[PDB]
Amino acid sequence: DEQPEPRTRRRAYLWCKEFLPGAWRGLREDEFHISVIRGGLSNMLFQCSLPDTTATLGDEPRKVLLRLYGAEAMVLESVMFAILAERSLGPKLYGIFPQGRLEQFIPSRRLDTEELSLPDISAEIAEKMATFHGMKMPFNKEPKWLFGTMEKYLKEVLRIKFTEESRIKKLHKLLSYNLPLELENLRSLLESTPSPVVFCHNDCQEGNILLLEGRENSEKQKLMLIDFEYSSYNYRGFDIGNHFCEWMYDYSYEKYPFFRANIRKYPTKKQQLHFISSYLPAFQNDFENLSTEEKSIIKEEMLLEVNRFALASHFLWGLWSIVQAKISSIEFGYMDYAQARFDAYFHQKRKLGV
Amino acid sequence: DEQPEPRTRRRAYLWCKEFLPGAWRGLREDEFHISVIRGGLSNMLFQCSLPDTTATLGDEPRKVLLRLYGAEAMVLESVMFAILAERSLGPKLYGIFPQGRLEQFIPSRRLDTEELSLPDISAEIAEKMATFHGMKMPFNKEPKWLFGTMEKYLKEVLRIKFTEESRIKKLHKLLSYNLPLELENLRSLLESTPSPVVFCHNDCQEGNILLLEGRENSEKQKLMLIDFEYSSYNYRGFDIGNHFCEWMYDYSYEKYPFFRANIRKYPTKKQQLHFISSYLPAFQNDFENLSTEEKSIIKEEMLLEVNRFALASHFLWGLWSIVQAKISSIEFGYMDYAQARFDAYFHQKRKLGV
Ligand SMILES: CN(C)c1cc[n+](Cc2ccc(CCc3ccccc3)cc2)cc1
Ligand SMILES: CN(C)c1cc[n+](Cc2ccc(CCc3ccccc3)cc2)cc1
Repeated sequence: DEQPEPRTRRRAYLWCKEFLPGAWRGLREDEFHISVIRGGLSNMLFQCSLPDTTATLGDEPRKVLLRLYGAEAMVLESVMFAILAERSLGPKLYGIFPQGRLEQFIPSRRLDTEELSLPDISAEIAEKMATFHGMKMPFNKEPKWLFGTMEKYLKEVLRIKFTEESRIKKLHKLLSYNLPLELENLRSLLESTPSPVVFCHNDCQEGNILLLEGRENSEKQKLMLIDFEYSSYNYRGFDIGNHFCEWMYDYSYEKYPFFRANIRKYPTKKQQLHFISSYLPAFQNDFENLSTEEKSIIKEEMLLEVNRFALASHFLWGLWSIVQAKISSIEFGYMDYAQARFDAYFHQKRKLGV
Repeated sequence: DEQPEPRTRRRAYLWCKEFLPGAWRGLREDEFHISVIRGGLSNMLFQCSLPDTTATLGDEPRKVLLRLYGAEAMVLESVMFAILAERSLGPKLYGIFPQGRLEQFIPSRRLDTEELSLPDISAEIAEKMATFHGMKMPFNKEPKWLFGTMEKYLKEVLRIKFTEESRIKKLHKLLSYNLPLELENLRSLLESTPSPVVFCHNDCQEGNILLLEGRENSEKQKLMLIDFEYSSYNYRGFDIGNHFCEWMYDYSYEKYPFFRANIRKYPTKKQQLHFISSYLPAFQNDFENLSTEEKSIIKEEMLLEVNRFALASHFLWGLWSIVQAKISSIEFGYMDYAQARFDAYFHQKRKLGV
């Protein structure tokens, strides 16, 4: 039950006392409870609560989450969060300030990688993503995010000068593929792959899906998608393809390189069909009322769409991870992860016949 | 029908084409229509529209408002605007970017000063303000805004060194009252005046109230309150008192000092009672079900509350206007307006016996 630094405790007390109504407003510092949920250098998370012996005066929360950012993007992220809260699609927003946010506390745990393949879990994720994709949001709707970001990362990657031997070697191998040309071949494939532009999460992995406390044995409505900070208008195929890729990566491994990758855990076509069978009628209202024939065509075209876009998940996050090897202050086997994504990229490309 | 600068036209075209869906996305520059609604140095407003010969593809707007800011506050204002849009309490928000916003276009005109006293108009304003005051918003709830802002302004005002003769003279007269002491006497009065802390508009004047096109002959729901940028948690008495003060000031006068002030146009007690009779049951659900006796007590206490807080509208905006005389690039008789507010302050104080 980790306690924050006295400085952080006092700042948290003041934020809660000033931004939250009812019993919070008259709270004494020596009555304030706070514990560290997640440490680190950025997005530190704390649980803040009233004393058990303090009654609420109205409908103020008894417990809240404090997010500290640490050490235009701010405007967009804050507006998006506020909008998703209003629409009941994310945690409520209780307070916003230069240093962080006070959010609704949602009793829950995160999903584990293996849970992504449970049929009921996968069905709900599909429904939740289809819902998220229907959001109208006040952001640029031109789908420049995917290749814009890949181009940016590629430029950064080409110019990295490592000083450490193993990183120099792994980088040389990764750049030996001719990434500018390969990126262009990917662009060509994806340009011939129709995929609607929708508000995408862009990071639908197990670590960003809450299993809601007390709902674990309920068939539906037991999940919440969170951590929208990378969301943007983007190709629908990317969001689904990226999710499918996440079946293969477990980030909870406690030893170096602090992840495991398993190509054999990518969803089978049967599993993908189960997922898209839940996605489609959640995204397109009267989908169920189409002929078995037209449903099957729509499903077949979507399978090809999402599996082609899955290549962009590998390519983008592969480049991303090389960049983190250069710039990150967090411990993780970034170069080995990069190699794993590019290995998966070529394996997938082969299976596609592309 | 004023046209913007070619540079502004092109930027507006690009914002509309990228942030708005359907027919907007394929629009050609030579088809784009834009006209200036309001010029100036900051918050320039433009109307943007599709050609009459272009059909919409879905439910995209045919016409929008572009606001350009010109030359933490940004985060808070943008979040507030997004939240009020979600709740149907302001215009929809279609796009947000560093330079401005794309908003819903609301066919309307602003109210004139004399229209504030029409019984049906005043009743609706009361209902709209009571609604606004029920908003829960993710902002600091400590009511430091009123005297915080007055202290800030007073400090600035004391140190102004004008070079122009008439401004030097008018300032000396305004500071002759001993404003630090008078501010403290006001604080003392208001500390003894209970007033709930609510989300306040802080600027409920005729220029910020839309009369909705086609609703002009409807008894109810013909107005919208807009221009929330000065909104904050604050004493309810201030928002209502400030509105009452606005009955006296007409900002449409075309000759120097570009406003008229008339002490005799302040609402009578009968008129104030009509306003609060609409406010209370809009703010407190089952108010109508209280005894005539308890309703009358609540009305009497509110009359005293709002009329005491009206003194703070005079004092705050009086100081504000002195500051604008020093710093503003807009033409207006700021020193004469300041004198008018302080004249009203003392007149009101006398009538209160305070
Ligand atoms: C920026 N963005 C939306 C993404 C970046 C990377 N990825 C893939 C990914 C996800 C998680 C990780 C693990 C991060 C981590 C680092 C240190 C300890 C534990 C986890 C690595 C790569 C998906 C989306
Ligand atoms: C910052 N704030 C919420 C306020 C500031 C001033 N006032 C009173 C007020 C309102 C309008 C004006 C007129 C502004 C104006 C300036 C030049 C041309 C036309 C109007 C002056 C004073 C109310 C609220």
